[PDB]
Amino acid sequence: SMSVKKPKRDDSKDLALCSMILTEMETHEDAWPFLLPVNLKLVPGYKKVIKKPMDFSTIREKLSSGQYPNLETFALDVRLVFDNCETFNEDDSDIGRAGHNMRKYFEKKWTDTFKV
Repeated sequence: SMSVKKPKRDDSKDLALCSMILTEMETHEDAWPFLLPVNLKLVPGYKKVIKKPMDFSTIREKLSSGQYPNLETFALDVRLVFDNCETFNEDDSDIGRAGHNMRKYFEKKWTDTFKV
């Protein structure tokens, strides 16, 4: 509260570290469905169904232009990518499987990098 401050973690490296994690996501062999925005003009249903589209290139742009206030807002956008993927793709599909794989991959890196 006012004049009662918790000790908080050192956050000076967070931007660099999130960039590192995003780079590893971008270079993962199963990243291909998530590298660019879904084409809302070529993919029926997507615009109406998916209220907040997100992809790695958009996250990269937001990261590079100071649009994430903190690391948690970054993680929210990464998770949004995979939540959108689950919404629109069957688990037993190539893209569906890719999304589950990439979520698992991210969350381990998240824990290992920041959950000390």
